[PDB]
Amino acid sequence: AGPVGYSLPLSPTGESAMLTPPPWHFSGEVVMVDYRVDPDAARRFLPPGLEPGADPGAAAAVFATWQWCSQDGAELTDPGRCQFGEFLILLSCEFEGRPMARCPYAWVDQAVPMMRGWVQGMPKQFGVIHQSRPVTVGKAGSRLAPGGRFDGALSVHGRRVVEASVTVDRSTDQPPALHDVPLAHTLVFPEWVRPRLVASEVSDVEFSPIWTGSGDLTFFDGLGDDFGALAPLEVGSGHVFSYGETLHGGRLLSDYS
Amino acid sequence: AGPVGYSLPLSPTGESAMLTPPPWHFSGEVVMVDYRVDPDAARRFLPPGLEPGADPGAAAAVFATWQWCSQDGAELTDPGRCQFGEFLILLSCEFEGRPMARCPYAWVDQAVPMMRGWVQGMPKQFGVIHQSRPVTVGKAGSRLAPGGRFDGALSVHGRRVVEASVTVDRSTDQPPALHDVPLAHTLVFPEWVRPRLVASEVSDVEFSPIWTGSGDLTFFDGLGDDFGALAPLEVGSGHVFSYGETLHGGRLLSDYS
Amino acid sequence: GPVGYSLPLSPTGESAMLTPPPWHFSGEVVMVDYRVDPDAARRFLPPGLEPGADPGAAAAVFATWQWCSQDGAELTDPGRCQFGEFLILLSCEFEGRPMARCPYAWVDQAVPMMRGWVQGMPKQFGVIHQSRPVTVGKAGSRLAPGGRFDGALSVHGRRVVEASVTVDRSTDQPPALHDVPLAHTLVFPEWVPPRPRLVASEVSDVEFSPIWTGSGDLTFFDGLGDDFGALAPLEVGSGHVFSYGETLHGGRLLSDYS
Amino acid sequence: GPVGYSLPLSPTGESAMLTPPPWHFSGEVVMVDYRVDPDAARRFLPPGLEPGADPGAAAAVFATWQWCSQDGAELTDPGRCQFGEFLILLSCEFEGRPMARCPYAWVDQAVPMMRGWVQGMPKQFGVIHQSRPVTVGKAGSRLAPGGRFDGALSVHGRRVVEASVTVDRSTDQPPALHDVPLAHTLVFPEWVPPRPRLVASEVSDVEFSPIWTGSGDLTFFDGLGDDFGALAPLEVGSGHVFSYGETLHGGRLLSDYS
Repeated sequence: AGPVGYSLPLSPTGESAMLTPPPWHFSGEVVMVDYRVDPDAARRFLPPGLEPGADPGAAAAVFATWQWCSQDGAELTDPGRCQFGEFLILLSCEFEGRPMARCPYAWVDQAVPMMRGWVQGMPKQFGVIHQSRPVTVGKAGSRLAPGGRFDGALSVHGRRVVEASVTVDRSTDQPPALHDVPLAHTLVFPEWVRPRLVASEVSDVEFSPIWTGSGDLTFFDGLGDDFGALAPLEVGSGHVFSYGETLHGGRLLSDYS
Repeated sequence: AGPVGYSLPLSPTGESAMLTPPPWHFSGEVVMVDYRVDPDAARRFLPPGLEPGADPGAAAAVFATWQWCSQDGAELTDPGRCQFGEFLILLSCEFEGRPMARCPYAWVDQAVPMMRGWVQGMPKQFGVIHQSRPVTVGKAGSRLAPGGRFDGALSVHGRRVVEASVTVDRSTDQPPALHDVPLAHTLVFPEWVRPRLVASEVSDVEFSPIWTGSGDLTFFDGLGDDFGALAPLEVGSGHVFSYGETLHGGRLLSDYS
Repeated sequence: GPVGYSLPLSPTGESAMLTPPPWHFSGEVVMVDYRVDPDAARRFLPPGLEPGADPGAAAAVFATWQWCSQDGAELTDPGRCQFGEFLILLSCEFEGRPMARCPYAWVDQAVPMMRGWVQGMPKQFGVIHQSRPVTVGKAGSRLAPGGRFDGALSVHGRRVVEASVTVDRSTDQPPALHDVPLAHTLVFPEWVPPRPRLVASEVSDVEFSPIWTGSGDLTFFDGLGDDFGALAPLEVGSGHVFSYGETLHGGRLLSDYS
Repeated sequence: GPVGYSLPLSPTGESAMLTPPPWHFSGEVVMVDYRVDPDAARRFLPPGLEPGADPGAAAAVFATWQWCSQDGAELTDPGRCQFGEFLILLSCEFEGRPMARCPYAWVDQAVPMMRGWVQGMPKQFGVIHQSRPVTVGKAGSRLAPGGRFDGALSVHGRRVVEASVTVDRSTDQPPALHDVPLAHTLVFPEWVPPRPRLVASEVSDVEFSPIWTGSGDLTFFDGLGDDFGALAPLEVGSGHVFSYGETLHGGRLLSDYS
């Protein structure tokens, strides 16, 4: 009885909900830089149940642009509804001996993806996110080929947060490690009037060939010392590739009870 | 142990959270139109526990622009962080004989207010929201005085949803009824791996003198038949005024258990 | 005194909003050919521009671009070098030679908008969305038979145009209206109390990818006035999805009406 | 052929992005007076514009505006008639008479931006935020002693200027640089292979509210180049918060350098 829906707003038929129930399909383009983080700083961002990664200092800065849709594909016919840009930080960790990634910070530039992020425990905030695109004709850009350069930038509240650059020098069939492991999130929502460690369950994960080369990464101040603690000590390889996956729901790792 | 925060993202000191804990202060400018809704349609948007209003057909369309801050006032020094625009629909209802308002739909144009809305059970989505401002010098606008006209508009996904207009003809000290009663929301968040009816508890509610006159309201298609069921049968008086309140937290009306 | 290719002037010239040409462009296009009322089209042609050998041929063109100056500097800041665009093209001729007239265009960045007016190209501001091909996963279409691509323009929070293309084959035949000179009217409003010039944009190094062609669909909406509405499609033809590059060098005078 | 006050031309003239003047403006201003290096300021003055009786006087000006044409039509669509602005003013004189030079301005809507260039006003695009007075509740400042008001400009996702004013009294003395003619350089880039004109914006019905004045604070950031940076404050003076109206009619020629 009364109005219903997968999410707010509730409505008599359920059609009004901002979010659709999973599964959701994603197809995107990524510009990523591997980097070295202070392992002791990283540890502070891992909740109970998540241990330091096998390489505790391994981190990544990830820019992506996405199209997404529900099972029926309906969103694809309206490009404004199905596209968004994203930046995230990944930290290496483990759950019961199994490699995973912790995402301590993420930004996107559309509201549906942001809220859907919180549904999963992924800590998405809003930002302005730009990313180079490969070209195949003309001179105004870079090709996916040796010598090709690609850049990403994130600003929040009108100031810069991260800039990244990659100049690729070869193609491989080796997915970057932090982009090829489960993400372990903390599901929690502010009390108005019981956090859980969850993994996002995915299927049909697909990578294009990976273009790899030099990486560059600059973090800026503004977001606070907690975020700055994760700035790079050293910057590693950059990677440019296409990525797809289907996201089904959450798997409980720990109730803490 | 591990990272903490009022909300995501969690961080070692808690400083990174997107949201600050309540209370939050609001100061805004409102352009509102009273209207008559199909009472039977309205009833479908009321969850168990909420009965039809004493005047079941009374509704309102409300445009507002706001500044807000936490108790320490910190957000006020960065206008980009403390301002947002909003449009909402209000329906008249009652909880145990006491008049309240149900907000079945709301839109805002900033991410913090949107998420904070879901914390309260208020069904905020994202939109583009415009609203006339009174002027006191020159000719390019209307004064808060007899004959003054004020307009509001909401577009979502690049198409119009609502347009409203008010031409004021007198000032009163009578707050519009639907803007002077508690809001009863449904607190619910999508399951990833138990709705509650709550009232938002407010204090220090303050209205300027109310400028009242003719109202006009146009709803457009696009958002679905559920939303369209709430379009006006007849349009009543418009009101232009300033409003302040302090929002403290939620009060449980019903657990349904 | 201060100098610059454009405003703002500054002591070294570095502050100018616009850089001098040439400028390079690399874009992704979703285009639909259509039939326009020939009488309506004629009314948008200024003196010197005559009706096309096919007076009713028109096109609706969505594109996303990267651009840069000769030194390539803008490319390192994606926010500075990218923009989206929608434009209408009408078939015409000047002194016996086929050209295209752009009576309306919209973009979503200020530099391209002003640079348009420098050329006589009538760019206004809008919100412009366009599907992108995907190569992995399920959330999109491949550039392959059956792939669908959509475009939308809204202005002042209202729909103006929606277009869609479902491609069915690849060709090496660039769409006619996208492979002729554009003839613009270079004119600026008089601020201190005329003198329009008909000018063509001079381009080099024009390049097309293979052209994916199929069915086209186009819908115009009301709101922008009866003048724009007069160019609404009577019938909709083929759609095309392709990549495009050119270098834009400056203008050449077609007529100054002297 | 098609006509219009500005592009796009159309059969009836209705499609033009800009309407002819006069245009009315009603705005809310947060302004900070400051001291600029006089040598730096001189380098931004074109021929005919000479240093101010006080060469070092400058101002940083945040404003939010509504505007409309003579018929008032734009007022009914708030999205069409509103914009935000930040500008720098420098003190100067022309033929012995005090004026202001605006070497840099930013706005957040396309119509005002293009209309600026029509006048020779060097408007670019930016993100501009400004505090608003409140009259109820606790989330803001009143226009009263102790009230604080802030402004910020970011361009390409980087800070450019932050300003703040804490007012302590009301006066009937309009800020000097906001109460003189603006002398602009009307010039457009040559597209077909000069001829700048020094022009003043002709205004009438200038009106100020009472002026709330107090302490001023101003911070410039790097990023826009050494040319803009040269106008950074050496010292910051008084701040002012007030409402402003004017009607802008057209341009008058100061010099065409012939």
